[PDB]
Amino acid sequence: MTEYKLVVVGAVGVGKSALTIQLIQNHFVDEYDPTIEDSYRKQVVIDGETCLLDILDTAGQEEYSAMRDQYMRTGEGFLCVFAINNTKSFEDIHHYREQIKRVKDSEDVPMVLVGNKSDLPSRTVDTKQAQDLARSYGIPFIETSAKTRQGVDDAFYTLVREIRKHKE
Ligand SMILES: O=C1CC[C@@H](c2cc3ccccc3[nH]2)N1
Repeated sequence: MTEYKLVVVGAVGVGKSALTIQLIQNHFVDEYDPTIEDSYRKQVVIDGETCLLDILDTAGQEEYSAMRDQYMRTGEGFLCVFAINNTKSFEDIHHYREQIKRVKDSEDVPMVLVGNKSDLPSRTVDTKQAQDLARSYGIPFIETSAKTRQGVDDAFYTLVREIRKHKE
């Protein structure tokens, strides 16, 4: 059983932790909790092969900018979870791209783009904008949801799929 280091960062109010809880114990929390650092290790069967997802739900804030590089180096899988309502989180991906590139020492790395709370009527971030930017970075886009659960399981599957192509 191979373990995969997954670092989850982004903006605040996106519902990063909510997504993980939906996969870990299949539970949805309406109330928001200030997650500083949470370790979620669940064995998931990706494309027939069971892998151990070592997901680290951390806070991508300025107060953790000096510690971010610590886990980003060992991190293999990166879930770029942004919000469709909060267009600012969509622009925050630029800063992350620059940092991750510096921490990984590589421009081409295995990463996935996922938009949470896609079931919200307030869609500020347009699908074309997200899709276009996804191609620029070279990462796939998946519309996720913690309340409605829209292919959340497959979102994690595809993450490993991209990572596998970086090896084999
Ligand atoms: O001994 C430690 C301190 C950091 C923590 C950790 C790093 C990390 C990176 C990617 C994914 C999960 C991760 N968990 N383990």
